[PDB]
Amino acid sequence: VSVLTMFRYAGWLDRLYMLVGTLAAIIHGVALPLMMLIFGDMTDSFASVGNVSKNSTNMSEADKRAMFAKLEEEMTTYAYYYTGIGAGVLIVAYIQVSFWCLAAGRQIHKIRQKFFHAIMNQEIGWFDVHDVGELNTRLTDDVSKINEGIGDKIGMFFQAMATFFGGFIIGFTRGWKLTLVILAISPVLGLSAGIWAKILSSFTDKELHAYAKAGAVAEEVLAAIRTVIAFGGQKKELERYNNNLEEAKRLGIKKAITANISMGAAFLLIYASYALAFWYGTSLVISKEYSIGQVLTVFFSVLIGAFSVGQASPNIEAFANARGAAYEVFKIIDNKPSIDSFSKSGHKPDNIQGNLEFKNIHFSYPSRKEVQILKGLNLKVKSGQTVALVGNSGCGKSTTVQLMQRLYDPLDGMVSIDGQDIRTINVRYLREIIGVVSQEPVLFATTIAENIRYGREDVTMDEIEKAVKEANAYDFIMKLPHQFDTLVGERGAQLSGGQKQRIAIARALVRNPKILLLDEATSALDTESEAVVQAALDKAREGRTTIVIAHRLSTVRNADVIAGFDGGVIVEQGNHDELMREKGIYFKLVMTQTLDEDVPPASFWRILKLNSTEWPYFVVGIFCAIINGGLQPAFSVIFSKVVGVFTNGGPPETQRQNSNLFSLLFLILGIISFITFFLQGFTFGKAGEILTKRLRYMVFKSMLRQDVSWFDDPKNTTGALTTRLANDAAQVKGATGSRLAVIFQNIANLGTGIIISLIYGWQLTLLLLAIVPIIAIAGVVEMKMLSGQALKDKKELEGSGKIATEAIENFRTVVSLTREQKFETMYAQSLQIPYRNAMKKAHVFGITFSFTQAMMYFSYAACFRFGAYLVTQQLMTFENVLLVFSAIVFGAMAVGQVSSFAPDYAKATVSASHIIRIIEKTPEIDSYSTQGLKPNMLEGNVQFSGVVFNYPTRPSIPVLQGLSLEVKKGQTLALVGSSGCGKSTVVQLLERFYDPMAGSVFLDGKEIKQLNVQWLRAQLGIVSQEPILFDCSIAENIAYGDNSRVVSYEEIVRAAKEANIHQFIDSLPDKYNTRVGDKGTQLSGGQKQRIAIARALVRQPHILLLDEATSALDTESEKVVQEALDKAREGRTCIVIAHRLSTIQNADLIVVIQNGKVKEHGTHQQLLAQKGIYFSMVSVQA
Repeated sequence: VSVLTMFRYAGWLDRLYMLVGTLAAIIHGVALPLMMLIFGDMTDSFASVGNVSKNSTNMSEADKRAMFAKLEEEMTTYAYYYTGIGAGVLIVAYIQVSFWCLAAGRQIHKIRQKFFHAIMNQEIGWFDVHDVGELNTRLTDDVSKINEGIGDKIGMFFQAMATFFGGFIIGFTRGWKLTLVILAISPVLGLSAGIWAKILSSFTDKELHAYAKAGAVAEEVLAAIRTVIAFGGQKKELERYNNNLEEAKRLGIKKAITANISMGAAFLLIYASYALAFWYGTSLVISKEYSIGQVLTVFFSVLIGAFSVGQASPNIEAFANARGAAYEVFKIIDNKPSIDSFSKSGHKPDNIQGNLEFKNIHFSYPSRKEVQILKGLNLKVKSGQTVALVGNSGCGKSTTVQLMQRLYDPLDGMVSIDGQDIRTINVRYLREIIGVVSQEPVLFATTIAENIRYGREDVTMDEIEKAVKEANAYDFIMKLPHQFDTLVGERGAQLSGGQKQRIAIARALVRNPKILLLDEATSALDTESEAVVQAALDKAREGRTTIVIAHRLSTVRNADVIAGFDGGVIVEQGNHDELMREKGIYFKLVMTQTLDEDVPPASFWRILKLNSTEWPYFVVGIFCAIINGGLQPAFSVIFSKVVGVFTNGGPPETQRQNSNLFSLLFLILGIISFITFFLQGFTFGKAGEILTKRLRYMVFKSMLRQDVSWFDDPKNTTGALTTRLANDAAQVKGATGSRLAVIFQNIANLGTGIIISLIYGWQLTLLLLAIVPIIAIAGVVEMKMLSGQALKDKKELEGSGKIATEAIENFRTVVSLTREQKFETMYAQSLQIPYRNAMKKAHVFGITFSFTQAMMYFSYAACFRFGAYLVTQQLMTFENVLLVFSAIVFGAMAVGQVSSFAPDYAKATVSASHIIRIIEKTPEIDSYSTQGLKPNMLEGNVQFSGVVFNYPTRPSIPVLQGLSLEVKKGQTLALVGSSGCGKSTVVQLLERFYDPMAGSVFLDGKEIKQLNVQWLRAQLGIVSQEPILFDCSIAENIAYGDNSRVVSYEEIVRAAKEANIHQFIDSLPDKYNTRVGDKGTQLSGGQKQRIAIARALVRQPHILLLDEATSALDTESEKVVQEALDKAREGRTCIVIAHRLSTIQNADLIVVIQNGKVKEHGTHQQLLAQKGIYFSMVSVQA
């Protein structure tokens, strides 16, 4: 595979830098065990000096002089080891970053410019395959990955290995026993982590299967939310959603449980291996002699080396992902896959004029989603003629024009322009002679001068002047401030669409074509702009060959030959009259034309407020983070005391202390950490669990208690709500997991470290905080400079992609052809600034990482440097020195955890905000109870007075304006409107989905405003235009149970008997108690609409609301439903809406509502005697 070789087109200096980066990376990684190699020689001599001090007990005069002089003489050489490596890691750092920038910069910039060229030079192919807009997003997002993949990540890979494999060499040579053991634990640790990954993967899918069910309930309810309201089953659908929530939590705790075993047992396996390494290391000294203390510290480096392999792995995956995404479309980048269509190199005779002769053309759909869409074609058009084409479709004329170009090639036939065919003619030349006036209005981001200037870059203002005057575009340019030089921002804002087309026409006048293909250039226009544009088209011909497609019979009257087509194959030819005489296509046309979510305020710890309210105890948990925090240094303290008694003293007692301490290194760490780790796991697990319940519960009830623009907006979509229930509840589990974790690292460095610092001699304390806050600050401040270059980089690429998205959204740019290379020139400069900036961040990023390694050696140097010196003369001990080194590594793990928890606090605050805004509510439907609860408080006499309505979307124009009606008890109020949508809205405002803005509605004198929600659906029944079932048994479907409804077998039988759906139910096994499949996808509309009626009469309505109860039905399906309605009705008030008149032919009071305004109203036979609006509608049925 070739992912940098051929990929970089084997660039000379690209290959050059690639070896230089590897070489500098080896020698960076080797150095790291080489520093610790130094720590071991320095450990040896000091022990040996100290050994001699303890064995004397008489000398301590001469020993105070010379032995310590020697340690100071070695210390100066040591200093130069640490410095020498220090200078080395600096230089070589800068080297590894150049790879990250300098190499990649000239490359991506090269890949991009040839890529952008290869799309225009392959013409059609790129446009065919996938979808532009979405296509150019992923690609500009992909080009940044390439930089990451050929960036220093490879260099970090080689570095990682140089520390592993290169370390292990020196470990292994200089002694083979401790190595053997250190390799022996490598598969045990790898076996365990492989069970881990299997547990993770398995339990995730299980959780998902649970939460799918909860999602599946959430999907249908929220989509169906108005419907679920209408039957009053809010509280029920809620109760089912709680069952699914019950399952998703029991799988929740087991996942948290098993995870806590993995994480616990993992630190156990670390501490075990670590103790076993040290123990076998000691048994070879005391009773034997195998280590002086040099190799022991180096074997510790072989343990650092394996941890490097684990850090390497993300670069490997970062590369895997860089490669795989680029390399698939790299195949498409290299070569032209269409060599059929090309923009470049041909040859023309230089033809003056062109007579089009089309001989035997047959061609298929360009996307091959239909085969053969032209059955033949013989067309001979000479110059001086105007041929008009007409059809049965608009598509087959567009096809001939697309073929006419070199955009597609005709499978059979050839179009001969002059003597030349369509492949002995040059592409560049083909375009210049071919004018196109298309229907879509030209888009541009720039001034009117530049827009002519894309036409030819050789155009003089004199030619600009004659152009616009002849295209009658010379009006608007004067009107606009700044004349021709007026900016048009966006993609049109200054100019209107008709004016856009005029400019394009003026643009073609500078081309001087001798072919014009006019595709609806005088259609889909106002009467005024048709006449203007027509004139321009008339003056642009002076004897040109043209082919005109229009839907205007006047322009097809001036064509010399009009040609009939069946939608792709020619049938008729001759003048206008000959066709009209045949009664052809031309004549056919003649007769045909005769809330606010993602606002700025954000959460300020409302997370822990909302969390704590629903928490009662678990204070032992919080306490456990503190003692498990402080548990971490002790492992190091014990370790310090180990090597301390291991160095000094003779053979008697040393074995016993090492054994004693070994058992202690186990019991204090391994045994306790597992216990306490699992207490903290029990706490943030059960917290994140019970939060998942309350949060999802208290949302879903709030969703039923609120209405209007919390799901009636296209950014509050149903899916978007379900997605919220997912992400927020998943997230809070990680939110609670981060708190105890932060307390753990707080005490772990700061807290205990101070306590450890007090038993120091406090020169060491001083020396230590000249390191720790600074190494921390170098790591946080690195991240602040990093992200600053990253922001500006994203910003740069915005402007470069933005002028790119203009070209690619236009397929029609290849038609000019000229402006392909002109655009890429403008790209080259636009892309030149981020290139130069890439060179700027090489030095900056170079220096940052350089200082970062500069602080590592500077730390170790000054640690041991100042750690000895004055101190050795007086009193100095092995202890406190590894505890300093431990405190150093504490400064690292702090930063690492904190930058990690920086986006957790973010995504949590956002989710905590979503949950707050929902609860704030807008409540027109909530729950209520205000009504008297008497069936004497209704007549069924619904008054409507000055009632206005407009959708929750405000620029929709009210469709009820000044409406007042009345309908008395036991009369059907029909409604019919040949304009508007004033039909459905009446039924809706009465259902109170959306409260009328003004006017009032009374149902007898009791206003809509004060109606209890519950009582409202106990006097109302609805038959929707879409009936929808829930996945539940059929008996629960015929009548759904509320808490105030009794459903019984006998009742739903009677219900099915009236509903005439009992026919199908009888034939289904078990009658009413059956369930088949899922939802209502098994059962036809007709069966379902019967079930919706059957649901209604449960509530015992006195007012029936029929939303299309006689539409979406045909033949018998209509009749059988109507029978079910007719029996359903007991002399009840009804609102029957639809524009179909069928059951309006017995409607007691027929109302013609025009746009909120009633025209005629009244009995059928009276209205039928009128010759007005109602009757006219009746006449036009016949």
